[PDB]
Amino acid sequence: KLPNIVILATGGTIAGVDTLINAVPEVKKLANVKGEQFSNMASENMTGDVVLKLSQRVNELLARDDVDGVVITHGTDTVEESAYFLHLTVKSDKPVVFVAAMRPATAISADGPMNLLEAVRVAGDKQSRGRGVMVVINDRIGSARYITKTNASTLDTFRANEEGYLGVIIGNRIYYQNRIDKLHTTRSVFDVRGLTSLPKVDILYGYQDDPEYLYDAAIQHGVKGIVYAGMGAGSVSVRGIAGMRKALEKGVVVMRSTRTGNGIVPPDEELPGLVSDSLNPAHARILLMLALTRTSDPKVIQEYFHTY
Amino acid sequence: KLPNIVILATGGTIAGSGVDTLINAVPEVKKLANVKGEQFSNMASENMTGDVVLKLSQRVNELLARDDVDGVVITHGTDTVEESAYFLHLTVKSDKPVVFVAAMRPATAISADGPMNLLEAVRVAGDKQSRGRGVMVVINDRIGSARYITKTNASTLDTFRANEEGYLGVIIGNRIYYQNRIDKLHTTRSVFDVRGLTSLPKVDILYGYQDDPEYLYDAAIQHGVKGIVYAGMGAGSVSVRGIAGMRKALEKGVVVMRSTRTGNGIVPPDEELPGLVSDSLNPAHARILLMLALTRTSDPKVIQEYFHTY
Amino acid sequence: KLPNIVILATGGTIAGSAALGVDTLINAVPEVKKLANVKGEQFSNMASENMTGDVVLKLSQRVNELLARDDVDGVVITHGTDTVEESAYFLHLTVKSDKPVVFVAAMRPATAISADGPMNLLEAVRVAGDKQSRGRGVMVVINDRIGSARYITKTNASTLDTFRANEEGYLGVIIGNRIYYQNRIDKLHTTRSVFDVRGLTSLPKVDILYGYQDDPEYLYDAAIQHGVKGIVYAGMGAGSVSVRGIAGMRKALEKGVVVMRSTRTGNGIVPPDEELPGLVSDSLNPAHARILLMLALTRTSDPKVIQEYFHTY
Amino acid sequence: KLPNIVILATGGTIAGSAATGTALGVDTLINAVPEVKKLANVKGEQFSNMASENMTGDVVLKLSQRVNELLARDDVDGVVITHGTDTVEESAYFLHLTVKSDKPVVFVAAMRPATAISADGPMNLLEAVRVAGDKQSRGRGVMVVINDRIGSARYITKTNASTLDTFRANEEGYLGVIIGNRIYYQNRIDKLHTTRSVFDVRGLTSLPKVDILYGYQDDPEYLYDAAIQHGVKGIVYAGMGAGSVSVRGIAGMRKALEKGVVVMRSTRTGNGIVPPDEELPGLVSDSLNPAHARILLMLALTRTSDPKVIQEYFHTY
Ligand SMILES: N[C@@H](CC(=O)O)C(=O)O
Ligand SMILES: N[C@@H](CC(=O)O)C(=O)O
Ligand SMILES: N[C@@H](CC(=O)O)C(=O)O
Ligand SMILES: N[C@@H](CC(=O)O)C(=O)O
Repeated sequence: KLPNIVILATGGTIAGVDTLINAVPEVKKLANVKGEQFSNMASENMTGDVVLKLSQRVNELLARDDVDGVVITHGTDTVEESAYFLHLTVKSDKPVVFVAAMRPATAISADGPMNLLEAVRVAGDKQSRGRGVMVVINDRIGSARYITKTNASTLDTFRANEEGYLGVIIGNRIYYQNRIDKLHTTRSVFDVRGLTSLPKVDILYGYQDDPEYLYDAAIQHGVKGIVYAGMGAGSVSVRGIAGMRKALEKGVVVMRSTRTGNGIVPPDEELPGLVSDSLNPAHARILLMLALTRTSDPKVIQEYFHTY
Repeated sequence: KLPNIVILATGGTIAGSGVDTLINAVPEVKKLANVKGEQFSNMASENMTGDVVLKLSQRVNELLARDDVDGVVITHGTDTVEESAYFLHLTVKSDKPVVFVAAMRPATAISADGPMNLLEAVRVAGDKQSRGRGVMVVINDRIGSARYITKTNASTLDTFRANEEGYLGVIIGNRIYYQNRIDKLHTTRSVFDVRGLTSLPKVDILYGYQDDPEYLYDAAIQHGVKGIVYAGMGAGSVSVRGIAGMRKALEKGVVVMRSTRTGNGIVPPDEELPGLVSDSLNPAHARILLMLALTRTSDPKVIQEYFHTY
Repeated sequence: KLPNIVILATGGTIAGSAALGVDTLINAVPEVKKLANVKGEQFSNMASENMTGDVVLKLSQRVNELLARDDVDGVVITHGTDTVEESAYFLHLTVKSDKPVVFVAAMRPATAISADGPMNLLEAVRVAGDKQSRGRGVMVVINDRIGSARYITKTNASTLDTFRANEEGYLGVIIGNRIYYQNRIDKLHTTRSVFDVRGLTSLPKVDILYGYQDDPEYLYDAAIQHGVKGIVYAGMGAGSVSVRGIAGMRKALEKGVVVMRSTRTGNGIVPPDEELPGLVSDSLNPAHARILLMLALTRTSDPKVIQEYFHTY
Repeated sequence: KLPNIVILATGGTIAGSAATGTALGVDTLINAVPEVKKLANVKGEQFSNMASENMTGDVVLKLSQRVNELLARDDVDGVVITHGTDTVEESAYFLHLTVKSDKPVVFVAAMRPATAISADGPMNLLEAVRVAGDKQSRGRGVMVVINDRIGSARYITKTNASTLDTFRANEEGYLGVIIGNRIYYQNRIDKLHTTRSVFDVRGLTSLPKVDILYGYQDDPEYLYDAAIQHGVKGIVYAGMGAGSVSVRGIAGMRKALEKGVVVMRSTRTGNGIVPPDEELPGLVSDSLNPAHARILLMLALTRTSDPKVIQEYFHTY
């Protein structure tokens, strides 16, 4: 009866992998679980080269006939970045479910145990296939493309204000609500098998008195892309625009996102750079880095931003 | 009979295709108040700068000192209204209403929001019950505190929200409904005296994200910044590279303030990390309070206390 | 060639003044004529609080007929905000077409300063005429948002941004004259729905009873005595029932009335609980639950079949 | 000196015990969070032990009188009330109107039973005790503390059937939050409550009867008749939109008013303002939801049946 699920641990407040498994032995009634310790770091230290390797490992795991799904334990701070990277790069319809905890395993009313039990339920459910990469936490199933950590510190921090959840887990039952209307996983062009490094992309904030010199510094340190976390709908001050023009003059791809938290940065013929659609800055950086593995053609990169 | 309101125009999409053109388009405002328009500036708010917001604050302070001004409405772009409004929230030494207003659609647009926004803002500014509430941002039938309200969406009419703090009030059916008073210091109780000042200590904002680079901290230090606000991962969590950058800044006397990129909530104290914490201030609000904090002191404990009280 | 869109008007504040015919709404936003070849048809002209099942049934049947024509590519239905979620979910279950069906409404009357209706209607016509809008289920378009009829609800008495689906989000948004589609609903609707209402002229009676401290058994008695076929309970919490409500429900079940337990809370799942009477409404709110229950009772009174509809529609 | 906090237990899922991790007395709640001893000197008192869907006005009245008695004592600094989540908003708003003290009254609840994996009640209870015992918490009105949030009784509502984060005040936010063992107070409510409320229920043992009727397509007039015949003193209408009323509902309302029943138009929508409309029967609920509006109406009817006086209470409380 039971699905074969690998729990691949990377670190996080949620935390070895076998302690997490033995600490929530109820997972063993939902799936035949095998723990693998991939890494053990706080997610604020997760790096692209490690995420690239995580993607390659999960691709290897899901190519096996004896693996039905993977649960990846991770820190909450950057789970949206790791999850979106896998969303673009894992070429399987078998479920990939990131899980995390906002309270440490030792805290009163720690959320990790239930989050993990939910994540294993989701990863093992046959109805979970072909949905894109998911983040499960606090009874919710979020798409990697939409979900984001919206609050510094609360248990219900992961939300997608405009897109909602793919599903919810209540009373030990999964309720699937939406399928994302975007490309991912088995329909994505972002194959990264045997890449070993990724194009450098920095994120610069927009705000009153924002300085041009941060652009100059990024250019000088060899960035290939800049994601702008812009005022409003990717609006730019005279200083930012001077900086973006310098970047473009020097061969950098400029992507205008928003610092607001939500919503669409629309095309604008009268401003430099590309536009991020509804990708926030963290997600935009991940798609831009992957885009630059394939192309430097701004029309092609822009169309990825509208479709992924 | 009527309240005397000054409409001080700074620019923004609310005036997008003069202040008297905005007034003449909403002649209904004249039944709520005796309005006078003044054109302070005309710029998109992405170009608003501290030096200009200083002048704005000084002008509004001057106006509110006058018997013949009951309140001020400030028309502004949406993109950085939260920054301008929080600056005035900290520096305007009057209990008379100061109401920032804006529009997400240009004045020419089908179902443009500016006309009703402006009428609501004039109602709020003239209402006797509006006194002593701190600076306000009025848009889309909502009254937001300058300390909590933020532009949460790039493009929608209902973008201004304070998810955890709610609205001070709402305007429905031509009546104001006051819900909350902010439990923070502001306006007449503020220490932030900016009379005589013409510029402000330099503070930049650096983002937190996977692979964030140390060299941006170096660049900021080299350019003479007095403060760095960090728009951190999670609860102001810092990578190894960020910590290195922050330790370099602290050694050079830069005040480092850890906020969050998430959008909401509390960055709690953590003695094992560098720098101060931003309480519930988002990075744009944190920059504004940190610049004003540095007009009084560089002492980290004093600044941290401002951050827990303003 | 522009899409051919019928604008079917039913009333609402969108046509209110401080009433207006469909051609006036159209002519107040002449931009709609650049997006589509529009034909206005006045179906009704009432406030939506007065919209009734028998009329919604006729609306559905008319829209079904229209969308079977080769010269109609989609329909926009102007309606009051107050019960648009009920009309829209009814059509979502009963219109057997993939062509777009887009309800639109306005929170401010047409005469109001910064009236919302003009942009709402333009957006609605854009949505209805886009080929990418096909096969999505019935939609409610307002305030730059495209809500599924199955999830969207009026969440605020009085604001422009009242239509939200907190847990399910929007199907799409309309920004800068462009449609951004985000989600497809994972539920049955329209061309995959079993709820055929061709030929019908009336629907089984279903009332909604509220749950709250001191809630009285006598409202159950009254509904039962008046011949209701179903009772939707707008329950405390997750369809929780007081001793009085349980007494009332057991009376109803004795008389063959189908009891459906929803929630007054506004959102989320009422889970199965074999210890309590009645069926459970999944994530359907009470207004939506009533619409699905009325239609279910046209086909079955088997509680298991009804329960499965509530988990799949 | 630590504050003296009474934990007054009334039931709820916070005190629930299921078969497995996928009824309880107060001292069991207290003993599962021994950390509470460092925040306060706590004493447990068992007021009731029921599911909150069974809480009744007559018992809520007794609860308020007990809390009033407790807070009059010098040796009581604050009270925490453990309760079911389903009608906590009703009991809390009742006390918010009738507790004549500035000392903290903090309702607390839990969405998962005590036996559940990652049960929320232990931390909810600790946070409620911290809030009740903090000197900064006085004079804030009655509070509901759950999931790191401090909600005013006047605004807070259960918005979701089943999630941990269900308690929200979408338009009014939280009074405060509790993060890292520290309280952050954000707002003071701009409404009358507690020591400034006219609603004294010291002598009473019951309240005027008020029922709630829903608004929806095809809503039936006969439920108005039924209510009137069962002796209601008020009807709260959970109306369509902004308290909009069908022709059937208007006929029902008019019959109610003829019989001296006070009709209060609220909204089913979940949030926002039901504005005055002289063209419609009855009064309007301001931003009070139906459950809150019923509580205020019952208390209003202990003092007056003057619709003007009742309307003004609804704009001020
Ligand atoms: N800093 C932690 C926070 C968490 O997991 O809640 C991490 O991201 O590893
Ligand atoms: N970029 C404009 C946007 C607006 O006002 O909606 C501004 O901030 O001036
Ligand atoms: N009562 C009106 C309100 C609206 O349309 O906004 C209706 O539903 O017809
Ligand atoms: N039905 C329970 C639900 C809860 O406590 O969460 C009660 O309200 O007592």
